[PDB]
Amino acid sequence: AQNPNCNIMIFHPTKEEFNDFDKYIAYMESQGAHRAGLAKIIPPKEWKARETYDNISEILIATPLQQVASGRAGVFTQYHKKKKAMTVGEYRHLANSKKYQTPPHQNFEDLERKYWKNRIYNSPIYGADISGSLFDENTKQWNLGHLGTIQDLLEKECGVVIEGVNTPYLYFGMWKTTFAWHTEDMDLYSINYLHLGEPKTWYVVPPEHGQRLERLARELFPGSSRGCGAFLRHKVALISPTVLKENGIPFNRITQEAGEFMVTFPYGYHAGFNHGFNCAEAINFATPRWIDYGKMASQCSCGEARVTFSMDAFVRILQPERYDLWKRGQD
Ligand SMILES: O=C(O)CNC(=O)C(=O)O
Ligand SMILES: [Mg+2]
Ligand code: NI
Ligand SMILES: [Zn+2]
Repeated sequence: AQNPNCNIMIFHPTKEEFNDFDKYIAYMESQGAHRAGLAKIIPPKEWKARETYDNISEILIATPLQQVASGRAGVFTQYHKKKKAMTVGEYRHLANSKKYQTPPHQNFEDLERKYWKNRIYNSPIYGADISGSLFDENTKQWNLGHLGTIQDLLEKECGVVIEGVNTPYLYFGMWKTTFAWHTEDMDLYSINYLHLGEPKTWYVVPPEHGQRLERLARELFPGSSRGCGAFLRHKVALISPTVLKENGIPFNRITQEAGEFMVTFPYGYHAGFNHGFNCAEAINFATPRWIDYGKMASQCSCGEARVTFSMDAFVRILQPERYDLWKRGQD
């Protein structure tokens, strides 16, 4: 069995290997990359996402989210308070202000220590989940707006035609902006490209050990667990690496820098934070290996998780028994 310790693998495809996206994902999995839940892909040196980032300041962040924490430094939840619209140029200036900027630090490790010590005492503003793309239309390789759609994969594998679309999303971050512990909708893959700015640190649990994380989360967030049988779908809970290590939960960490891709694999729980002002683009995707994970994915039916239009068909076809109750949650 390849990669039996479930380490995060880093790949360096040649420009020839960068042509066929599906084939490269299948190659990474042949080497055991999926066992980690997360892989890094460094693009060939000849590749570029677009020519420059000089003209992005007028993008609108319609609903910036202030991420307010509750709990203790290593075990907390966050809620998203909606703020007034602002442009990317206004958000960058905010991120660089004395109130919000990255503090002086020695290296990524020192910054990670400061994040876990002090995150809860601040409420950074995240420009998350903005439909759109920063890939130039002429970028032919690994262009996250030109991938094969999940609906087309389901049709090719299972023979059923369904409604729905699959488009990318932009994330504009600042110091301490945080993504809570989660797997993707319907335990899909994700791919994330860091277009510009400061790094993003990731934590991940191997898919084969995901239920260990869920059992810890039920212990640590006991009221939330009573409220919903899949409350990590709410995407609000954080647990630090120190707490994970104290509780014997297998995990790994890695920092993504500008110009690098990350792939998350089906049922790979992940969480993390931004180092300073940045912009990432991400989208969900599927492969034939996903289908069996989709069929078994947990679902929130309490009503909190509320998700896209296109998830309806995935539930309806892959999880017909759950459909009824899940749809109640969304309606
Ligand atoms: O970048 C972020 O804030 C969160 N991204 C993801 O969870 C992902 O790409 O799957
Ligand atoms: Mg612009
Ligand atoms: Ni994710
Ligand atoms: Zn729920």
